[PDB]
Amino acid sequence: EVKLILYHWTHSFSSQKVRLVIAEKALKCEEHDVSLPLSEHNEPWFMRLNSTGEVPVLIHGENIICEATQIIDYLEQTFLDERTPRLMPDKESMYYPQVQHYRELLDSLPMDAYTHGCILHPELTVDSMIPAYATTRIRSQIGLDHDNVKYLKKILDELEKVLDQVETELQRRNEETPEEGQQPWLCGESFTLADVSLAVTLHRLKFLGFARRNWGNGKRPNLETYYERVLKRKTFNKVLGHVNNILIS
Amino acid sequence: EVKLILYHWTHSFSSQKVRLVIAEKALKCEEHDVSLPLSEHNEPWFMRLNSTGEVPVLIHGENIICEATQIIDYLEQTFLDERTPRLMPDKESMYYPQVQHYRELLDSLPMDAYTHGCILHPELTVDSMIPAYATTRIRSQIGLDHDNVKYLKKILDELEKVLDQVETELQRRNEETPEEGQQPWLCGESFTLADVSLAVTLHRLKFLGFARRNWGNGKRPNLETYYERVLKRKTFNKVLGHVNNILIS
Repeated sequence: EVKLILYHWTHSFSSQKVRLVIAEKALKCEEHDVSLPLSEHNEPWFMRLNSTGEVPVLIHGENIICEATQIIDYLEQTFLDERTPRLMPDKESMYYPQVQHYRELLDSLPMDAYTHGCILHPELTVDSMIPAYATTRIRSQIGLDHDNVKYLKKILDELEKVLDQVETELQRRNEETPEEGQQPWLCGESFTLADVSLAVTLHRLKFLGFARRNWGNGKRPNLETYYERVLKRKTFNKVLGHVNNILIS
Repeated sequence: EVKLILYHWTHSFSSQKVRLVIAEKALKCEEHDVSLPLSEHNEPWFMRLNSTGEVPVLIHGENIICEATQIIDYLEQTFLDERTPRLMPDKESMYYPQVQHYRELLDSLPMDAYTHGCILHPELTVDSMIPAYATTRIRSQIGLDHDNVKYLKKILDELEKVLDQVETELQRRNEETPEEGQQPWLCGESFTLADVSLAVTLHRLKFLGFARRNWGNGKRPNLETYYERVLKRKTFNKVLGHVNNILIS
């Protein structure tokens, strides 16, 4: 009876993780996309999301939670009905710290800096989905927050190190799993918060053109298979199916 | 036409400052007291507000702001119509840094620790408005977050140092102002955010019984006069008139 209310930007990275957790836990929520199709500067969503997509908020009766991570933790702590799926093993579980490891590993990536650099240095991307004139608009507003190419190759190399860990664990998952069985996700048989972080963060790289550089075409094949699997997951397609199409707003 | 929506706890200290700023700036807002009269443990509001009153949230079209200070700053930055009163002098004003000084000075006081200590050590209070059995309930839930008396006399002495600065500035204000004229507030003729912090924070001390110790009865007479003035201010009485009566909820 107590309502579950959420305010957010449909295309905000933070919002996407939260909205996917709600769908995974089969929770009834009253979502409110406060984002508008056209900005004051007459701009669409794919022209604005740098730091302008900031922090959502969740309202559950007497509780008010804001940031993405803090909202997800609240949902996991609160809705404990037997019918509600758990996205984290028990707190005292043998397998718990491994899940929280990959979760914090992915949640620490500077996604705003990756978005900041894509629009500013397209040459480092492949098949970017942002129009090229976005690089023309943001750079005309000029006359670590700056456009140091070395700084991007640095964190992009840092990203490859993180994905090397993921490819390894997925490889570990692949060998342990018999074929014709139920293929596991990142940490185990079940879909966890680490998977929520992975699905959403890999989908953002595909939007920014940082996908061909990191997986596919022979590189990190287990990561490619993982990403092609979440795309078909029904909870992921319903909540994030169109968040990369620049034709919907 | 764009609506102004707020979620909060009526008795939360943070919420009170925000709601007083809205009233001072004559802003039309859609306030939503999410606090309930009776807790899950069958408790009223005056039994719960330690850290359970946490952070409000403001929703203005595409913007989502959370903490109290950040909300107040947003309101000051946004609503600039000539008819909207300003609670801060211009950013490049000669008198600006003095206002921001007293504001940050008051906003840094550990109000949650003062509330925490009152219920835990009534002996250090005078005319506390919390029922005495609140000390009986919270201490029965046991079997810096702890109940070190020296730690409270420490920060209470720190509080007196802050109020000594306020009494001095109000004294300075008194001497400069001719009698029969318009009596000024803390920083000047106009009601500022520093006054919003002062009015709400002094009203909380009166609720916790830390008023007789700090002003009145001959002590800090300018502070006593200030507090008796805000009580009659129509914007203050409409928004905070009943927030100390334990009979309303």
